[PDB]
Amino acid sequence: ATVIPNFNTTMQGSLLGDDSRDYYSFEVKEEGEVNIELDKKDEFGVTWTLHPESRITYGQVDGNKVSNKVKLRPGKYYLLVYKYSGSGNYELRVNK
Ligand SMILES: [Cl-]
Ligand SMILES: [Li+]
Repeated sequence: ATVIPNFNTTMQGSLLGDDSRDYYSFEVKEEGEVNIELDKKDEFGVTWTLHPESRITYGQVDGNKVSNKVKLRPGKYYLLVYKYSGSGNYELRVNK
C-alpha cells in the first residue's frame, strides 16, 4: 500500500490498461468521521473499498465524484481504488 500520511490532502493515481487496482493505507489516531473523495480525471468506471486492518465501506458514484463518509475508530485502514470498466486517472483525498 501507498501510505497516505495526512488528511485533507490530494493523492494522484492512474489505472490504465492492466493497472486495475491501486492500494493505499492510512492511520486514524482519534475517532471521527472521514470523508473519502475520489475525483475522476477521465470518464471510466472506478470506485473504492475501505476495510480496517483489525465493516467495509464503499464509494458512492456521483458522476465525476466517488465518495462516502464513515466514522472510524483508531487503527489502520486499507483503501483499495479499483476499476470496473475502462481506463483513466483519478485524484484521491481522505478528508477529516
Ligand atoms: Cl486521526
Ligand atoms: Li495506478
